[PDB]
Amino acid sequence: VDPDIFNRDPRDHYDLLQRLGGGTYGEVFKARDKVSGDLVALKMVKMDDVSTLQKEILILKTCRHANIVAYHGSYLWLQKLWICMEFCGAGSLQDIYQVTGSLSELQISYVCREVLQGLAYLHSQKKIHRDIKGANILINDAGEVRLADFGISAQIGAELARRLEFIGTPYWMAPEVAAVALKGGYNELCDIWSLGITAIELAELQPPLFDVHPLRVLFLMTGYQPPRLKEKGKWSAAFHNFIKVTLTKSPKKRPSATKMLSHQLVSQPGLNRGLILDLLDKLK
Amino acid sequence: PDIFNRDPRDHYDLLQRLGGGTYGEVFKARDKVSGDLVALKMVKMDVSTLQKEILILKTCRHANIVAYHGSYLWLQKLWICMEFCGAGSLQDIYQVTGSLSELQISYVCREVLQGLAYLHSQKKIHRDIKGANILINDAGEVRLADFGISAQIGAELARRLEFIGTPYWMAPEVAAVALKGGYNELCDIWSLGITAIELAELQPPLFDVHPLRVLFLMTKSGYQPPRLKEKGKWSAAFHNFIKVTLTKSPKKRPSATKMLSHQLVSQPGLNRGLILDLLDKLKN
Ligand SMILES: CC[C@@H](N)c1cc(OC)cc2c1CN(c1cccc(-c3nncn3C(C)C)n1)C2=O
Ligand SMILES: CC[C@@H](N)c1cc(OC)cc2c1CN(c1cccc(-c3nncn3C(C)C)n1)C2=O
Repeated sequence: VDPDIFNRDPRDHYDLLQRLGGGTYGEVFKARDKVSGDLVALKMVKMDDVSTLQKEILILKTCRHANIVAYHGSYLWLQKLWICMEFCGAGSLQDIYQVTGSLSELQISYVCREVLQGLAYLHSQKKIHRDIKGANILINDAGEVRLADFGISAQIGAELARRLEFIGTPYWMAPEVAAVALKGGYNELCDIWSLGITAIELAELQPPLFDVHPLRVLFLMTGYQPPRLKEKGKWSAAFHNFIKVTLTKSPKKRPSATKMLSHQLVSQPGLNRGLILDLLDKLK
Repeated sequence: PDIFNRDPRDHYDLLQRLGGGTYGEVFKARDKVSGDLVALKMVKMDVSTLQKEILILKTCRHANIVAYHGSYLWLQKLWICMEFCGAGSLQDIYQVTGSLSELQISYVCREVLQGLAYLHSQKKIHRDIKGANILINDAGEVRLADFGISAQIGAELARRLEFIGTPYWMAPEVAAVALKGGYNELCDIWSLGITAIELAELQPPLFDVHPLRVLFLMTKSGYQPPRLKEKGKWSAAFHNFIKVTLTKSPKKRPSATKMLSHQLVSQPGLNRGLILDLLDKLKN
């Protein structure tokens, strides 16, 4: 729900062209603007506590950065909410590497730079993505990089707000319990770790431990040694160092997104959309 | 699975509404066959929370934890049958008798620590230690009650855990909060320290301060753990007990078993006779 919501059928302004797939929740459709012919992405969510959707919309609406999917408005019609966003012609990095195979170090370097620019902006607004992965990093026809799917971020923000509201009397509560109730058990630096895992996923086609049961992975991480790239000789010492510092086990010692932007791997002068246009030609 | 699908009034006569807990209403009831009194908690009946609460009570076999006799499901009402505690809660008692003596508080703290050491040995956390949740029977015995908060937290943790998806990109601190929350069983030791102050002063510290502000006060780096108001009224052993149970850093906070060897609660003259004395004052 939103004060700027369009209380109208989205088919008044758009032609639905094809179903693309789901996100954390909702189904995304490729649509075409009836007036300009411009393509958009429409995420349809069936409708309940509307708190998560209100937060998702607020997150998208208050973002004005090139590395974050552009938000064009939402429609409420027949108990379906449609969130209209920027369309990304090549899909996610996962749609691409599943066909093309491993990305080169330069292509990964450019993607990490673009994601870090988007993360530095999000963290500057006190926002946390919490779901950084290849499937949530979209590529348009121009080789440009966009962060998408704030569903997890919205669920966490709504859950935190719902928790403070029903926490009751805190007079017997221990300080560590009061701290988790107000700020959760972590901060925005979790996004820097997820980006390092994503760099390994782009290089190896899977995140570390993918073949291990999700619950067993949670227990292993909770003596845990941060993952490393498999083939040392395939990558430069700069890429190995990038993985090392992004995957700093202690968040306190983990560098911020702005600090990571001056790391040699992502501050190289030859990084641009042309590296991704090369990958898209390989997909063709 | 062992819930009795029948009306509890077949076996019990409802005598009086006593009051509510975290959820539900507690009634004083009489066994039709033996004339023995029981406590029946009625809850209007997602059943995840009630399932965990019954499981917590059913798997406890310790004298300092209120006895569980079974549950009834009838006419969309769940009745949890438990041991009746003739004197009620310590809050019901101190609201009539006034402040408890140091020896009476020492015995209550010993009994609660024995119950906590047992709960923590089964990987359980009370999370709601306070005077209202410490019950006293006619024999002056001490029983921990109301696992409603513990059940809500356990159900919430299992619900978010089942609907979190792939954790392969999650930072270790995010995986830790997903598996064990942002704190451990040592939160119960802090709550016991606050409860000891509540028994001594009739209110927990900061009782008159807004609940949300109290949360902020504790999160601050300069937060000082509470102390007893009248220093000259209590022994240095009671002051030290408050000092170590209210250790700000949960890492430095002693366990329940370690606290059981503290001078205050290891005194040889601590027995139910101290509460029987308190109950004779109540009889007047
Ligand atoms: C799952 C379909 C995906 N494989 C795919 C394939 C594709 O092929 C041409 C194009 C697109 C997408 C996604 N997408 C988009 C755009 C804007 C927002 C969102 C978004 N907002 N919330 C969740 N999402 C996405 C991340 C689920 N998505 C596209 O433009
Ligand atoms: C609110 C009534 C209280 N003032 C009171 C007054 C009283 O007067 C003689 C007797 C009793 C109680 C409580 N109670 C009992 C017993 C067993 C379990 C539970 C229980 N299980 N889950 C939550 N509870 C309670 C703690 C909320 N309660 C008694 O036997």
